[PDB]
Amino acid sequence: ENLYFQGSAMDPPTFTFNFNNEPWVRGRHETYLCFTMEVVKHHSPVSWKRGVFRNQTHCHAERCFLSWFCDDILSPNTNYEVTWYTSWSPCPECAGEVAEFLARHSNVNLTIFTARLYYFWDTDYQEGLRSLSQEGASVEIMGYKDFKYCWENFVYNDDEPFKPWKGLKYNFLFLDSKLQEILE
DNA sequence: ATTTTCAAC
Ligand SMILES: C[As](C)(=O)[O-]
Ligand SMILES: [Zn+2]
Repeated sequence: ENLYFQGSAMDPPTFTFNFNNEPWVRGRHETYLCFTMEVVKHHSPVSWKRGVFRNQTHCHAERCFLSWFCDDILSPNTNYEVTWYTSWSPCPECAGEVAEFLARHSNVNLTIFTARLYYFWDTDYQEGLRSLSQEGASVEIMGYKDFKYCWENFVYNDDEPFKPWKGLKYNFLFLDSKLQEILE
């Protein structure tokens, strides 16, 4: 049915390590893009896809998604509601590529939730996030409900509830403030 | 378990 999953789900320790939202965490070299997609076609039942992309034919996760979407998914006369949950926000090359992809495809609507802001203090990365926002993508910080959603849908949770870590809300508030300063 | 965000010299 609509249970189609692209890629592999994370084990719990991989999720907890990668989606930790301390603004300056060390040793998180991977980029995880979880996604859900609503496929809306006028005379068909609405269908759903979800999955997980990582880095690397070499490719950052955001580009891996776009390349898979264009090559395997994107159809005529179909609307797409896409939500991303990324562990790191995009680099400027990825941000520019996603922005240009969205300009090319009016039928695709993208919402980006991000656990952390990658190089938020660098103006080239700020510009990248700004251009993403200006081309119609809503960029947001992952909060409690978003981490809980990912735990439920992209993790081998083994029916255990999401356990939020200490500092999750404080970190969210710091990051959301920095994001609003960037998008101003 | 008052079932892990917040409880802040
Ligand atoms: C967060 As990246 C370095 O895959 O654009
Ligand atoms: Zn990139």
